[PDB]
Formats: sequence, structure tokens, C-alpha cells
Amino acid sequence: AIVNSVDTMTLTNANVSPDGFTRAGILVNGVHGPLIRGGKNDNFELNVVNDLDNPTMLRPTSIHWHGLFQRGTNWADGADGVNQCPISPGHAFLYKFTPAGHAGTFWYHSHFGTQYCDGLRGPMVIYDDNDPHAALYDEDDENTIITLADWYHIPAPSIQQPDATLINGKGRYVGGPAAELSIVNVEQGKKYRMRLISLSCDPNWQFSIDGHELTIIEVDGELTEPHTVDRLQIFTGQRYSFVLDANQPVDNYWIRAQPNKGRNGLAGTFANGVNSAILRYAGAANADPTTSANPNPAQLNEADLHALIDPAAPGIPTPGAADVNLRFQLGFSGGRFTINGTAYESPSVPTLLQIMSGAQSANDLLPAGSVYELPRNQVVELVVPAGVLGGPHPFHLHGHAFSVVRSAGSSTYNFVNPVKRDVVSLGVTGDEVTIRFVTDNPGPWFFHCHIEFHLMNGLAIVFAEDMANTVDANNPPVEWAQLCEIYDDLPPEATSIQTV
Ligand SMILES: [Cu+2]
Ligand SMILES: [Cu+2]
Ligand SMILES: [Cu+2]
Repeated sequence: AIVNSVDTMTLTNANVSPDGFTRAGILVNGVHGPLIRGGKNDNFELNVVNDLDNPTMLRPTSIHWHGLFQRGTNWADGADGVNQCPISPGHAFLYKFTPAGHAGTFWYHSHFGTQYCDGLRGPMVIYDDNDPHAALYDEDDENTIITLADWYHIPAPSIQQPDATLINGKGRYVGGPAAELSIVNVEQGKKYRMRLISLSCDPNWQFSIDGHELTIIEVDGELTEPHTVDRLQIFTGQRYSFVLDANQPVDNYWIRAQPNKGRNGLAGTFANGVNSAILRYAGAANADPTTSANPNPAQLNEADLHALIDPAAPGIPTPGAADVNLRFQLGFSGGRFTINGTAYESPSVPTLLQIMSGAQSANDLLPAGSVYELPRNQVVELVVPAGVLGGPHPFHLHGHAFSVVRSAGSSTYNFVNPVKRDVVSLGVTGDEVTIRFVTDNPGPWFFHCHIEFHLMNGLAIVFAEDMANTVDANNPPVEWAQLCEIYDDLPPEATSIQTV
């Protein structure tokens, strides 16, 4: 169950039934989404061995280590088509990188097509030896992690709405068997750093724990001042650490994660234990909770979250006064999502290899219309107005965390101490989510909607950041460029997809 910072991750197919329904899925070292853990200065060496052979799911793979900036290791970032070609079935690839002092709650997932929706994803926690919030809790370990995952009864390639919400890999579907629910154990009077992670391919969840508050202290691998709420909405790939103060009577309490969509009314109920897990106090019975949610919760508003360390947003504290000011117009036309009129389509040679081969400017890079060059060591402000169908769209920027100077639902800006994070919901029509970051990381980085079906239908762009220093900054192993030659040589039967 635990993958260490130096380890092997062997990918196989197996039949799984996390909600009591059996289907074929993907395992990592014989386990469903095992935790990867390490320390902030660790030199990670993860040999990803692709032994996938079930043709009803994608077989080639690529792993993204979500939230790690990968400075100087752009070739390990994992987005197929941008940072590497996929690792082919029967071959392996050794990713090497370091958090470089960046502690936090992260997650890993395939970044090849919609494969992570089939289960190739898991939590990744990087602990700090000098954590600023250490006095606020007693415990923080493999038992204080709470993952949320959308689970479908049909393999991703054959999707025509989630059948279940899995909490720590377990959950029920409407009309399903009374499958075992996950248990989070706590002892009255103790305080826990609970690390809540969305492994979602699509849905967002309204998360709450009956009788308890959530004291948020970390957001997407970035510390915040402690901000307490009763309920929060968490979007694809976001993470929150909240201190859970086990200050209620010894009892069982429902953990609730209500999705925005789902089959057979899953979005609107908790009946029969769907969308649920159990918080059990030591001494309480081996039984389900009979608790109810707070009927008047304080709901998280992202604009209330404030960065703790180096809080100021970069640049002149005036909207549109960054060094580089980009406004992106999302669209949906002719069956595909577009950004500034162009639907993202993966190139035949991954962006980083295009640059290592000689591309000097964005004009030389493919695909045309999807690549935006950024200069070195400048402040970039991106404005991405909501409105395009299928929202709310949670966009994620690889290579950087950003300050959200203007969140959804707010008309106000905060340049003094806005929250920093790496996935942000663009909100609804009228919202103009605005984020800032510094171009301190040479290499090509994806910027896209993390709803996997949207990314696959075109909602993405690539930033070719500091092209001139990209070759000097990054030194891929010889096996990295060899991925594309091995991949491009694959016979038709090695990549065929059996629809079911
Ligand atoms: Cu991700
Ligand atoms: Cu989207
Ligand atoms: Cu991505």
C-alpha cells in the first residue's frame, strides 16, 4: 500500500469492485491507488513499469505528479504531448525529480487520454521537517488522508456521470449492494491534519463532516492562515489540509462528499450510504452513524483564503498591470472546446523535444494556435472568463502555483495576500478569474481544464516558458527521447482499443 520516494510502480490490469460492482481497472503494485510519500528535500526515483495489457482501457501511459513544479526536470512532468511521449506496454521509465523544499498535499495520475478515470491515480504527500502549522495538530500520517474519486462502471474509452463517489477507495452506487464504507479513525481530544484530495476526472464535491468543522491550513500544496468552515466545494485535482479537532462526543459521524453530477440521482442524495464514509471515534460502536449535517453551514469562499508565506501577489497591484497580460476566450464550436478559436490537439512530437531539437520561438512549435511563448522572469497575469458550457471548469497550470488575485463570485481583487494554488474554478458567466505567477521555470507547461473529457475535447493551451534557457535548465536521460521512438514504432494491436 505505500510507494516510497525511491521505488518501482508496476502498472497492471485487474478486476476491481470498489462499490460492489465488478469491472476491469488498473492497479499500482497490486493495489488500487496507493499513497506515494516522501520528504520535501527527497530525490525521488520512481521506475514506472507499464505492464498494462487490457485493451478495453488505454495501454500506453504517462504519469503527472500534480503540484510539483519540476524546475529543471520538465521531462518528468508527465503530460503526454508536452513533456514526454507515453511509456509503452512492456517498457518502463524512470522518473527522477525533487520537491526542492516544497512540502504539501499532491497526487499522481496518468496524463495520457482519460486513463486516470480508470483508477490510475493516487495520493502523494510530501512532509515538511519544519512545518509552520505543526503546533495545530497531533497527528498527520497515512491514516489522516481522505481521497475523493469519481467511479464509473464502464472503462473510460467506452463512456457514452459517475456511478459512485469513492472515499478512500470505497463507496456505494444508487441501487447497489451495501459495499463496505471507508472508516477514518480518530481519538477524542486529539487534532489531525486531514489531507483531502480530489482525484476526480470530472465532478466536484460538497464536502462536510457531521458535527465537525474544517480548519483549512493548506490549499493545493500552499500554506494558508487557518480558516475554518463547515463545508467546502472541491474541484478536480484540488487539495486541502484541514485540522480536524475531534472535540465531539465519542460516536460515529458521517463524512459526506456530494457530487455535482452522477447516475440515478447520486448528485442529490446520501440514501443507503452513497457519497459517504465514516468518521469513527475510538470507543464508538462498529455501526453506521445516525448523525445529520449542520443545517446552516459556513461555506468556503476561496476569496476568504489567504496565503501564509510570501503572501503578496507578484507585480504591480493593479488589474492588468503585470508584465505579460493575457486574456483567454474559451469557446465551444463544432463539437470541440476552443481557446482563442483553437481546439487543442496533441502534436506528433512533444513540446519539450521540439524545443530540444531546435525550435527557437513559439512560432516554430506545434500545434499551431495552442502554444503561447512566455518571457523569462516576468510577472504574468491570466484572465479566463467563465461562460463556456460544461462548467464550472477548474483549470490547472503545470510548473507553477499561482496567486488567485480574483476568484469566482468576487468582483474584488486581492494583491496583498490572496491564496496561492494550482487548480482554480473559473466559476459561472460573469466571473473573470484572474491569476498571477512569475516565469521562473524554463520549459513547456500545460494549462488546461482538468475535467478530463474537456481536455480531451480541446480545452487546453501550452506555455513555452523561457525557451532560450530551456535546454540549459533541463537534462533528460537518454531513455527520455527514446520513449517517442519506441512509441511511434508500436504495432496496431499494441494500441488498439476494444470498445465495450
Ligand atoms: Cu492533475
Ligand atoms: Cu472544463
Ligand atoms: Cu495537466
